[PDB]
Order: sequence, then C-alpha cells, then structure tokens
Amino acid sequence: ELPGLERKAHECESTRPEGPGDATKPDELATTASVYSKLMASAAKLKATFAAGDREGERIAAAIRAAAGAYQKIEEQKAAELSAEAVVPDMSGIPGPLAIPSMEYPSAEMDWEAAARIIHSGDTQALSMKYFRDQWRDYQSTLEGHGRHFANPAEGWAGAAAETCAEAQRRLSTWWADMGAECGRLAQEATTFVDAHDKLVANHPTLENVREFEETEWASEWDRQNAWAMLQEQSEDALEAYANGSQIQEIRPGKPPSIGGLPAVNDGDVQA
Repeated sequence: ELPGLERKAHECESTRPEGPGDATKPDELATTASVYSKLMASAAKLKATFAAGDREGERIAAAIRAAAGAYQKIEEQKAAELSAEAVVPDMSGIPGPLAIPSMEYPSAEMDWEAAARIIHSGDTQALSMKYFRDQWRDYQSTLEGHGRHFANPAEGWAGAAAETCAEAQRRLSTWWADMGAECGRLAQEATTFVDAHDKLVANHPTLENVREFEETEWASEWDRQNAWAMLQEQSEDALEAYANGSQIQEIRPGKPPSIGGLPAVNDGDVQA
C-alpha cells in the first residue's frame, strides 16, 4: 500500500463544485435574444471545457495509481522466497482526453407602445441573468480553489515518474486558475449586459407612458401627433443605445493539458 500516492490520486479525482445553472432572458426584443444566446453559448462552452478538465484530473489520478501498481510489482519481485529492474506503469487502461463539443457561436424599427409592452411583458429587473452573472463571477474563485487540488505533488515520492506527474499536476493547477479567469470574463460580459438592459428599462417609455398617451384627450391631431413623435424618438434612442451598449465578446477557453506516458519507476522512489 502506497498511501502518500493514493492521497495524491484521490485528491486528483476530487468532485468539482457545481457550475452555474440555467438562465432565462428578460424579454423578447431582438437584441435581448441575440446577446442572450451568445452568453448562453459562452457558458455552454465553459461547462464543456471544465468537463474535459475533469477528465484530465481523473487521468492523472489513474496515472498515479498505475505507478502505484508498478511499485507493488517491484516489491513482488522481491521474492526472498526464492533464496532490481525498473517497471513501466500500466496505462493501457486509462481513459483518453474528453473531446470538447465543437458547438458554434451566434452573431446578431417598431412602434414604442409595442416595444414598451414587450419590455414590460418581461422581467424589468433581469434577475435570472443578474443571478447567472452573479454565479459565474463567484465560480472564478471556486475554480481557483479547485485547482489547489493539484498544486502540491505527492509527498515522499521522487523519480522521473514523480516529476512527470508533478509537472502535469502543476499545469492542470494553473489551467483551472485560467479557467477561473474565464468565469470572471463571462461575468463581466454578463454585467455589461444586465447594466445596459437596466438602462433601457430606465430610458424606454414605460407602460405608464403608454396609458398616459392613450387616455389623454388631445386638443388636436397636431398635439397628439407631436406628443407621439417624442415617445417614438425616446423609444428608438433607448433601443439603439441598448443595441450598441450591449454588444459583447465570445469566451474562448483553451483545452486542458494532458499527462501522457509515464516512465519506468524504481525502488527507492518512495519514502520508507
């Protein structure tokens, strides 16, 4: 039994804390739909990548357990019952890298009463997306804490295999950190959005603006017309702000590093 090595291995398979959940768009405007699918696409892409990383962390655990099996083979070839060649860790039964689903990425007038309706037929506070944003943001730190599971090499283990695992462990550890920064990246892109949406709600004519105009007894058509003109301008001006002020970026996280073949292991690799 090689408990230092099993510990490292077990550490490596560690359950990754849950990613952020589903969000829903706050309304039915074209802008909203376009920006929303892009954030959903970005998030989709990250989950698929973290799953791939889950594989690598697990491949490493297998690597270490394979070396461990190799070490026990060495002690077995200490048959003092029959009275010291290096052994290659069996990796012929270790899962390969989990493929990252090649899913593609989206990319992009009406009267004010209608616009108003659509807007206020939705969540004017965009809580699902604010929540989505909140979650992704927090996951940054979490994913950083997660990578700490790999940062430190098995204790009392030296040799080429042990340094091979170490370097691979460090690369995964750094990568989970970088994946954490991608969370912060998504969240800032979400924030760009919910803030812009918030400005639209704040500046587009409200449902009160609608009734106030529909229930007004207008002296003439000139008064009624000129009063409409101003709310159609106000509608269009806020909606173009929303369109420009909400355009956002595609999150493209890099594939996790993989560990590959281990060398042979020797007696005296592991502490007594």
